[PDB]
Amino acid sequence: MPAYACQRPTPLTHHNTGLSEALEILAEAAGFEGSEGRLLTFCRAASVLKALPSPVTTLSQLQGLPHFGEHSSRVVQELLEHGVCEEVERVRRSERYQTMKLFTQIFGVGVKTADRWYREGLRTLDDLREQPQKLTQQQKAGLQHHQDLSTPVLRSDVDALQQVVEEAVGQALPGATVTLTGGFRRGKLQGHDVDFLITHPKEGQEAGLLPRVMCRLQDQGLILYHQFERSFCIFRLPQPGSWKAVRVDLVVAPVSQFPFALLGWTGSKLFQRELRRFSRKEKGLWLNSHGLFDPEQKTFFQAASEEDIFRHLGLEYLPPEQRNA
DNA sequence: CGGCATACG
DNA sequence: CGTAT
DNA sequence: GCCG
Ligand SMILES: [Mn+2]
Ligand SMILES: [Mn+2]
Ligand SMILES: [Mn+2]
Ligand SMILES: [Mn+2]
Ligand SMILES: [Mn+2]
Ligand SMILES: [Mn+2]
Ligand SMILES: [Mn+2]
Ligand code: NA
Repeated sequence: MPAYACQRPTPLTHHNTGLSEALEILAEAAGFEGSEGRLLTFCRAASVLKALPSPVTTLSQLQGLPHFGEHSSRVVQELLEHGVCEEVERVRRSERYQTMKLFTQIFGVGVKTADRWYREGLRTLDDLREQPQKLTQQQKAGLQHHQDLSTPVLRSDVDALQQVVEEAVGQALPGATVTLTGGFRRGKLQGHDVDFLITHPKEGQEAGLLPRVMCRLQDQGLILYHQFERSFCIFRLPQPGSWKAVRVDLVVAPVSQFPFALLGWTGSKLFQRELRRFSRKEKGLWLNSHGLFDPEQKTFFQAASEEDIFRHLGLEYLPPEQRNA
């Protein structure tokens, strides 16, 4: 079992769902308390279990697995023996965890804002609605649309959105292309939002594209909210006899950077963090969604494909469906 | 012990 | 500060 | 919280 998640296939569905979900509760709770290191360890331990070929049934099966020490092993031990982990259940039931989860799941509210509101005594969405003068426009939109945005987006919804985005992109710049990324590209059947990557085969023609796309979407009446190369929108998605608000992310990259942007925006989040960590710490190369930089030669790697990037890093290629770390 | 990914709006 | 994978 |  390799130590980095980018060194191992991780499928979307696996054989240790309950164990990984418990560890991810502790990771989330660590994040609400600002402990990014503990969050990462719990996330990595969770992902190791997702990568195993069969269920963990006995504690000895953890011996030698990376990222399982005293704490994560005890969590698993309790789940194996009693079906529940007291720490995990204590977190689940806590007022702090529930409220931080509720607040941070609002579009426009991060851990720092949620925590401040929590310390001020606020607990519910109606508590936030009562004093809208304290809210940003982004948070007002997140709060107004919160119910719709908590409803899973279905792959059937995605095809519809892709069609309307392509229509606007085709008018903004003939020849430009739209690629579905994010969790749906990794094979998820449901998601919290839809992620699209836009480019054009002639380097430089994509310059200025996103404002032109946004203006055309807004003119078709499809944009309930938007704030460049990244656009975090709320779309109006037609529904049977009505519609619902859906979060959509639109990203533009020049074709030279497209493989890096595709790789980054396809995720998972943990997979990309681990991949960038591996790149820097094991290979001495600096990776982001624009490129891969050798700081010794002071040069950027040219990539024509995700396969190129994996090869550059000395990693076996992983299709998106196996990047579900 | 230090590090923990790395961007853009 | 928020957002993204 | 865990690794190197
Ligand atoms: Mn502990
Ligand atoms: Mn016991
Ligand atoms: Mn997404
Ligand atoms: Mn997104
Ligand atoms: Mn850029
Ligand atoms: Mn330390
Ligand atoms: Mn996400
Ligand atoms: Na949020």
